[PDB]
Amino acid sequence: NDEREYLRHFWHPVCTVTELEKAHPSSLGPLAVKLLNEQLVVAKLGDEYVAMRDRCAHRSAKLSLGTVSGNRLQCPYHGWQYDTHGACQLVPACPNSPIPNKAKVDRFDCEERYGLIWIRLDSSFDCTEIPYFSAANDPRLRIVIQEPYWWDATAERRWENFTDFSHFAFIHPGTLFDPNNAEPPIVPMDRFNGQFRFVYDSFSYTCSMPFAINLEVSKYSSSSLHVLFNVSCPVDSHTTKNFLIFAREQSDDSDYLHIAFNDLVFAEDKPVIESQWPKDAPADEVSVVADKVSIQYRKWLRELKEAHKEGSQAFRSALLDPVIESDRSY
Amino acid sequence: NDEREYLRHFWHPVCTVTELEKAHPSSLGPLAVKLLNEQLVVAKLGDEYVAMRDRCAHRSAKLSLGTVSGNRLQCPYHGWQYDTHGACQLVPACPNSPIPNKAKVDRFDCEERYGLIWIRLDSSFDCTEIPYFSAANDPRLRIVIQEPYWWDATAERRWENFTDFSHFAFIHPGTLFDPNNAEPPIVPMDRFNGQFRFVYDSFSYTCSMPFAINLEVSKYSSSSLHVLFNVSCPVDSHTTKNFLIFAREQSDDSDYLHIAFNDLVFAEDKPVIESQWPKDAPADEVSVVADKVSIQYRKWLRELKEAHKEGSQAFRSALLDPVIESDRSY
Amino acid sequence: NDEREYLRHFWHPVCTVTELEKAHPSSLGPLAVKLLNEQLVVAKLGDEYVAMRDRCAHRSAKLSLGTVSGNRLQCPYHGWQYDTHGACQLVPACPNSPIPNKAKVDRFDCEERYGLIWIRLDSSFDCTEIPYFSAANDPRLRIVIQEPYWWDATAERRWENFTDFSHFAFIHPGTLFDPNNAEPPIVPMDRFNGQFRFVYDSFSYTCSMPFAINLEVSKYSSSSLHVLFNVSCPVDSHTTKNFLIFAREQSDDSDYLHIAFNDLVFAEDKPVIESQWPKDAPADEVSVVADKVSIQYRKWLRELKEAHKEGSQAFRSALLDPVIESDRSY
Amino acid sequence: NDEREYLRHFWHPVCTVTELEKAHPSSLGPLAVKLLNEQLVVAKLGDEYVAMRDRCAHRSAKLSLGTVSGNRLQCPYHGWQYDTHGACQLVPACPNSPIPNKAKVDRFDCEERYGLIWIRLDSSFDCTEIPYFSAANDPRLRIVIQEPYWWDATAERRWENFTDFSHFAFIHPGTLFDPNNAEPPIVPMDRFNGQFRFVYDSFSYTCSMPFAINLEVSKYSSSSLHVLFNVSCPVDSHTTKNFLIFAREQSDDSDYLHIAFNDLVFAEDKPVIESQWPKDAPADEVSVVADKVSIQYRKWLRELKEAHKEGSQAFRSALLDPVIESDRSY
Amino acid sequence: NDEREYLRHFWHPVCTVTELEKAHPSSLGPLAVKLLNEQLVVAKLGDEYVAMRDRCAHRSAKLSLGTVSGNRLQCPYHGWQYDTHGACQLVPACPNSPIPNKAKVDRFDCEERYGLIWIRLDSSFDCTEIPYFSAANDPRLRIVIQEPYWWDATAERRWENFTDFSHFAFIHPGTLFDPNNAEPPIVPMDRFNGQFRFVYDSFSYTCSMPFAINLEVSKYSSSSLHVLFNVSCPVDSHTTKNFLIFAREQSDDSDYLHIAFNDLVFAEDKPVIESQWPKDAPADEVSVVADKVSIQYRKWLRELKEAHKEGSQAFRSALLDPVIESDRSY
Amino acid sequence: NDEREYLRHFWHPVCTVTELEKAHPSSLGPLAVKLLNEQLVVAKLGDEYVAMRDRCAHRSAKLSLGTVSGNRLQCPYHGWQYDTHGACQLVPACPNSPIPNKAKVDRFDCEERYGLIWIRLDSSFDCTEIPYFSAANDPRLRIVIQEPYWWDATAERRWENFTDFSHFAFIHPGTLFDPNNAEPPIVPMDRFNGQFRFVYDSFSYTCSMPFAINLEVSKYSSSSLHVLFNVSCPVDSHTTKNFLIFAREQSDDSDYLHIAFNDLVFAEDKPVIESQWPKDAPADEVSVVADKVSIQYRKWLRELKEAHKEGSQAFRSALLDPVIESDRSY
Ligand code: FES
Ligand code: FES
Ligand code: FES
Ligand code: FES
Ligand code: FES
Ligand code: FES
Ligand SMILES: [Fe+3]
Ligand SMILES: [Fe+3]
Ligand SMILES: [Fe+3]
Ligand SMILES: [Fe+3]
Ligand SMILES: [Fe+3]
Ligand SMILES: [Fe+3]
Repeated sequence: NDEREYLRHFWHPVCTVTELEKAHPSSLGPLAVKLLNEQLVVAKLGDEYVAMRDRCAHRSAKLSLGTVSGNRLQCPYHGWQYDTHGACQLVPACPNSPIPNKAKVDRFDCEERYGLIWIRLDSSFDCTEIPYFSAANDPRLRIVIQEPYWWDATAERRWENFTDFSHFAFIHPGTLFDPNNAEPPIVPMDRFNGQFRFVYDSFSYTCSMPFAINLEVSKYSSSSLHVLFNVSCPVDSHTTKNFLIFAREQSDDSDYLHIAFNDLVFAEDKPVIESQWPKDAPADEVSVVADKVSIQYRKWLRELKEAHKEGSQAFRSALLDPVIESDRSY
Repeated sequence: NDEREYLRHFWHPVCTVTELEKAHPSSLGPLAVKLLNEQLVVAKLGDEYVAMRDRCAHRSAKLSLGTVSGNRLQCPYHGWQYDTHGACQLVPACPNSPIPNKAKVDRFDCEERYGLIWIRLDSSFDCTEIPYFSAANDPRLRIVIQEPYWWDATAERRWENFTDFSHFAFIHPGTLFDPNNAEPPIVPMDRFNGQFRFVYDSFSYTCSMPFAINLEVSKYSSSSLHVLFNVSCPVDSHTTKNFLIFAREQSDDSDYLHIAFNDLVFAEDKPVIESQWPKDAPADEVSVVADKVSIQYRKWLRELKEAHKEGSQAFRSALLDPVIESDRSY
Repeated sequence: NDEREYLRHFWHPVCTVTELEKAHPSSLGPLAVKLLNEQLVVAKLGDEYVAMRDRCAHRSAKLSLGTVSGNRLQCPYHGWQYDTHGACQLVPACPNSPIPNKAKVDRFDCEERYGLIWIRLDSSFDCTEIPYFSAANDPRLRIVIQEPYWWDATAERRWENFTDFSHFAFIHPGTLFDPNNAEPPIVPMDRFNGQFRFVYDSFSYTCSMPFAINLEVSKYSSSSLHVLFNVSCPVDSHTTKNFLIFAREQSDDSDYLHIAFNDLVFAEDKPVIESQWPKDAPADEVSVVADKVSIQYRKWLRELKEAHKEGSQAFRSALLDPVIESDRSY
Repeated sequence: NDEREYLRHFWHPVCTVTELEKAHPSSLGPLAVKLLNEQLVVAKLGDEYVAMRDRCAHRSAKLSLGTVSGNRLQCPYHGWQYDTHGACQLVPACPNSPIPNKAKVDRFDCEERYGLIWIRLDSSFDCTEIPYFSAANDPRLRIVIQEPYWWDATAERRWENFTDFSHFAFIHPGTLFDPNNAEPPIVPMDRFNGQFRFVYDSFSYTCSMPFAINLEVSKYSSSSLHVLFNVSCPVDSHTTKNFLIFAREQSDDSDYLHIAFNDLVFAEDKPVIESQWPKDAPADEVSVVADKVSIQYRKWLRELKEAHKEGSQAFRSALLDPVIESDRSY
Repeated sequence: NDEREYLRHFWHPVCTVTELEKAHPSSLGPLAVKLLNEQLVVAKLGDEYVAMRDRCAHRSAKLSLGTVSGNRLQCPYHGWQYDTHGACQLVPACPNSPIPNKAKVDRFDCEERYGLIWIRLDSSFDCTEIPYFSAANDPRLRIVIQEPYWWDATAERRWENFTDFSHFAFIHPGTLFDPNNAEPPIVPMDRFNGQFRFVYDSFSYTCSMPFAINLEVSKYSSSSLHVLFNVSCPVDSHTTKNFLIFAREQSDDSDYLHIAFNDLVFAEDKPVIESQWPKDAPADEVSVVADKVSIQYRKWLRELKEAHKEGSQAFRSALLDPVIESDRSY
Repeated sequence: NDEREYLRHFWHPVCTVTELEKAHPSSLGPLAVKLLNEQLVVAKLGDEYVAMRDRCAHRSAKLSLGTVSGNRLQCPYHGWQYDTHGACQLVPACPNSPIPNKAKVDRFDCEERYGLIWIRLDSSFDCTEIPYFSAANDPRLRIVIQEPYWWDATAERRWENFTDFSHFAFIHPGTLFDPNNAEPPIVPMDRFNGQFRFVYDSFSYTCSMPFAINLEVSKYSSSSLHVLFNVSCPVDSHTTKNFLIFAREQSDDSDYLHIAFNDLVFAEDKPVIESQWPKDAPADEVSVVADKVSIQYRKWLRELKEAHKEGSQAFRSALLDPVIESDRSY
């Protein structure tokens, strides 16, 4: 718990826009979501996506069992109506009395981007941004947002799985493995603008810390751009709700050709990653040199955790200071 | 936790007589029941309903898997037989040896009333009685005992739901909400003989503390008496087993007209009440003036809990001293 | 928790050889097993059955999801290969670097006997042996290994059920209760070589402490030998995986006549034993003279628990010193 | 198919009044029922129970999915309203046009008696009555109507099972088999008023043809009257919906003592009777002298089948002519 | 069967393009579908959508269990490869022998349009076209293809339900009914170009015979165009697979607002339509004047059925001859 | 239908001996089985396995719900006892009366062989014998009888699947397909003693007509003998109960290595074979030269079916006359 408090300062995806619209016949929510073990409710009130604690101030019913009408989220129990700022603006039982100052629920940063809904629980450091997806607003590329997928594994373990190449021959032998490319090198890794940047051989990674990966592939078999954008919502201490968006230049083929392939890859990873125990990586794990990405990831996470304890300035420097290993200029 | 110790001093219903008779083909029980997280067993031993701890003194098997033999409860494992006082009177393997002095299980005050079985776990204060049901022994009324219904909510939250009128428009708009009588005002509430008494003008409540509600309705659409008796068994920290008995003066219609209607009402309340979290109301809940019944209820429970810590005489005064604010003469 | 640590010094069955061979198409395992709440993996590497902690040293994946490859157990994630001593001998991603000294997993004693796989978690006292089954090596007898049966009950409670005669009239009245022979006397019990030995007149028990029972019956209905070997794996604090092997001299009949009878007896015991609570017998249980076997059993277990605290030679003495009550010579 | 047409002339129970009142929240129905493979709908219109073909004349929707509205059954599709004679009296889409003469559905005899709803599909022979239940109107007796029980067996096979004593030692050895009274003799059987009447010494049968059995027991264990009334609804060619009403003079005990016993007896019979094949008894079945009751039953049924072909007065004579074997006077 | 043969001459939708692409990871099919009780397989071979009988010529395995590679559908059993014309072009067991002339399966007209796959089983009359959807290629309108929905009702009964207004007050009271528009008139109906054309008050219907409905609504509440395109696949004698495509001018709102509404309407219709029995409308159904659309629909279907028996010219005239009742010119 | 009458003249396996012993706790049966749509019962009566029609002569209950008593099969309903010839020898209700002459049920030739129970429904031609299994009574071979496996396919289609090599690349590419030995040629096939005999160079088939296959493999990868014996029970027109027995010379490996492999092979075949439709091969199937085994099999079955219509001597010649085309000397 206290060991995860620094994560409240980042933007995390909690649902797709589609999920929010499908939740109830109004198409406006509400939708219950869970983020860092906090129970939240999401709704569209007018033009705004709003996120509140899923707990009415009156008698603690779940607002996610209520109703969106226009610019209000109405509690299902005694009909208190909450506005976009989390403030109750109608107590139907006392329509002429003034509403208690108490009658407000916590309201959090909530924004749509790339077709996902993002929530930032703590905006006090004012230095984190929604992760970078390189294919957004590139009109050469067709974009597909997959349905979210749930794993009984943590966001850290999911991230390390996605950025590891050592596992292809054993988890993905028929699907991703390459006899003639069967142990890619140790590569230089740069920190720039709160992202890890590193390239392989052609795979170009931009990883917005802590849990998002933007992978641009310049493909060998077709010579056309493919982008994978994967981000894990840390739902609680043992669970992730994971999102994949993918973009492609050659878009004459079926979206489901790629969805089925992505789903096959995830199905091969899933049971092995869910088997890792304890859920959080303990100190006794044994790294080797080929674990560079994982080793550097864990080091930066540890530094961000320390810097959060020191405060806004220290956190901003730990996240945003550049640290360059490569020949590249940014 | 220790919050609930004072509740052990009250009589709580644990099952209907019908449930006890259906439990075992003999119609005498035994039946396993749970009350304030205690595992108990109820059986008809001779002319008496008896409650014991559901745990044999010999090797801890559940007596509820056993059988009533004569006027005794026989354990299923090695056949020890327990009398109405929880004392072992036969050890089949050693029929002539003396029975160990410790060969006994705790028993508890247990009585049938109104077709329910009631248990009081702690009788040491000796000032509580079985709640009041006004329709009992009224020849003019047909009485129907419904099957128990289980909620994932506490008895306090269930009580507050049953006595609140604010929620009709939102939970019961098609079934109970009167669009010409939305808000009855604050009414005076009296404490008398360990009951809350209050009237609307016609709904007359007599609420035997802590969890029983007797509601006499002098109906408007029929000019005839209807009585609802609702009481919650606090099974554990997050569960209630709830009992509804209803009585009616005009009794030539179908029982199932009313049962179906009550069931529909409970089905409307249930998911909202079960969503309330945390399960016990914290101090941060925000009341409005329309919540008088709930406010006064919580106040009295707090007083009973503090008086229990001060001992038998303090508790008896907190429970039984009158506090009148209406002009009714009792 | 610490009350059970002394049980780690004994050999416990964890699966049948059949279960191991059925686990994976290779017939070599791996198979996940759980013993005293430890997650272990069993595999056949060459001619050896091996047992390791089910947790890779690299990134903590379960080895039980991996593959046997010759004399090695290969992790499913990045293919680290472990030898019969639990030491990693191949890191495929770094195939010529020195393997970290840390790259080892805990390896436990593991042996086949009687068609079961046995594990001893702690071999430090070097004085325990796999329990004795008298029918092994006897060409006169046909041996049948039943499928394991799981109970929600501890190994101590299961052992006391199997060696008690008092319960027949109440649990097994149609099946084992002899109405003309309804109370076998208290018999002398010998401790010899870490076994309880006692005889009823014809039932000869050799009970390898703590959880195995070898029962030799010279039957009253055939003049033929029948052996029952029952042993309970203590899977965790509330669960047993139980094994029955039986042997018989007159073997021209169907194995399933006997299997169905054993299963019927176990089904009659099961719900009563599973109801016993709390799972471990508290000090408050009330014994009678007929309970001699379980009284003496509990005494010896407590002696073994005390001696374990005192260290290796106290434990050896408590386990293996003779204590003779009968007129028999050993 | 045509072999069963004569059964349409009798009254058959189709549901309990309780089932009808529970079907729909209004307590008035409608309820879908099936009798001799006809799909019917039952409803309470005013003070009358009505039974119609469950098929609207307009577009063939099921009226059982509709609503009772005063003295009318309203179709769910376009709201045509049917009166107690099955005639449409309102076409909402054409509220002042003349209603087509075709706008009528078949209406069948429907009456409540003993707490069951009875239907007679063909009243043309005007000689059948609702079966006789002797305990009705008797203030000395407490009456209990059990929930209906469904069997995969025909009404004839169920009737022959209920009136056979030969099967007790094999189906009911623990439950009804009297080892000292193991073969009741052949008894004289009288036909009187469309009933078989026969007596065993104390068991007095009055069997209203074809499917109802009234059994009056003067018990050997109390000197008290016990009545069993069993009747089978022939739902289709292989299914029965069966009804048991029982009455007892000594009524201070639990209803559920008796219900559980009846249910245990029925559960013992059920799989054997359901196994009988083909469902209707072929001519090749081999009778013995002990089968007198079922031999005479089969003879009378065949007589009724022959007489139905001959028309109304032959059937009346076959049903109601007396045929006396005993010394009794009627 | 013979009574449905005329339907083989029309184009019927059998799946969405999305369903075909999702069926297997190739994204090319194959997909099993059923049309007029014929088992068919659909695949994308190169650029073409192809439909064949789902039955290999060799040993009658289902081609729908096989694999699409490029321009071939490979049988799962012995790998015979079929081309876009249904001809086997590779017998892997006899790669040098010539392929039997027998080695071909029936191939049917198969075309994508509007995002659905359409099949015409009989092209011999050469005068039927894929039904008309007015919103196709109108760039003012956003188009949404719903997931198909299955009903246990025939295409005729589904069509008549969709074009009836009489049922709103009873099936759709809260969702479509209008007190102040509560019985729309009898309207003129034109036959033109194989479509029924009729308008209401503003609802404009173009119904391509036999099973498609294109409804253009000029809405009262928003003054913007909404188009509903509903077509029923006659899967067999009692089943429809139904498709809804809808288009809207005001497309700033959520697609799921409309999907949820359409799904609610269908859920209200579904149980009533599925209750209609027999599945095909028999002669005894009673029409009233307000049934004009249904009456005229059944008349044209009957004429098409007669004309099919007479041949191509007669069928073409029955389908395509104009029959004008309205003031309109086409 | 009448197509299958000739199959009644052959011996078919109906269950394993293990299945019979497991059916009832006595280990003697009875066990219900179905063969060519006949409902039969098998029991061990004394030293004999007996098959009767599963239908009591008295009131048609299933004898398979009864019990073996001594050397008789006792009906569950009224306890009639049937001897090994199907004759009733005890009528409990009339123990002294003469037993009706018709109190008997049909019995059928029934024998154990190889650990299976075989039944021949029609013994009148008296020229068929139980199929040949070459490994029986060979000391060098360990024999494993697998559990039966059920397919929704006919015995003919299952036989043709088992003897076809064409399908390996497509159904079994990972498990059986040899990429260097795809096509063995047409081989000569001999008819001898009612068996098909044919050899590949090493696979030697002896196929006892109609449904049994004995395959002797002189393996290449081990230089040791492996025998597969597969036989299908034609349960009804669309179902088979299939039996696999396998024998091996090198028998120090795990039985479950082989069982798992066989099960994987059957799992690969099963959905393709079950998809073949219609269930019986019609005349429109297209054979190629590689189908010789299947072509010759169907030819011989057609001859047996025609010879059966001509009578006992014609059938005996069709079945037993030799037809040699190899140069082997028998
Ligand atoms: S709990 Fe939300 S309005 Fe009362
Ligand atoms: S545990 Fe109850 S008698 Fe032994
Ligand atoms: S977790 Fe085992 S090899 Fe990496
Ligand atoms: S189908 Fe009943 S009113 Fe139309
Ligand atoms: S059944 Fe299709 S290739 Fe043989
Ligand atoms: S039916 Fe078998 S003994 Fe009566
Ligand atoms: Fe992966
Ligand atoms: Fe309520
Ligand atoms: Fe036991
Ligand atoms: Fe019976
Ligand atoms: Fe509709
Ligand atoms: Fe195969």
